[PDB]
Amino acid sequence: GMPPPADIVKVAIEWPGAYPKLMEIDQKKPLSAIIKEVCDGWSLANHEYFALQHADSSNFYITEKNRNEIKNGTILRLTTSPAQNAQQLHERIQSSSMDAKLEALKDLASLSRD
Repeated sequence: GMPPPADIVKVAIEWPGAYPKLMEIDQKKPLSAIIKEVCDGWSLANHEYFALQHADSSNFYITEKNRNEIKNGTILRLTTSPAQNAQQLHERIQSSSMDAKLEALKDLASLSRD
């Protein structure tokens, strides 16, 4: 026999200064992985900042619910998410050094000089 056809849908995505990106939205895949596959097509950094948007009608941002409004041949748009803004209370400055040693430590030794 043969299984039922997949619910995967082809889309065209808008972005400023570029031609529309053709790609396929798999309804089984996470939107975070799909958005990473959008922004990498234009070499755009920090995919966590981004969301998909409907360009043809509604202007609904894509979500785990709103992904079901997408059909084959939907005109979408890439945009930074309304969730991206947050209070600038702290920063992970620990990337500069994990542990500042008092002296440079080593254990290298040899029988004789080179």
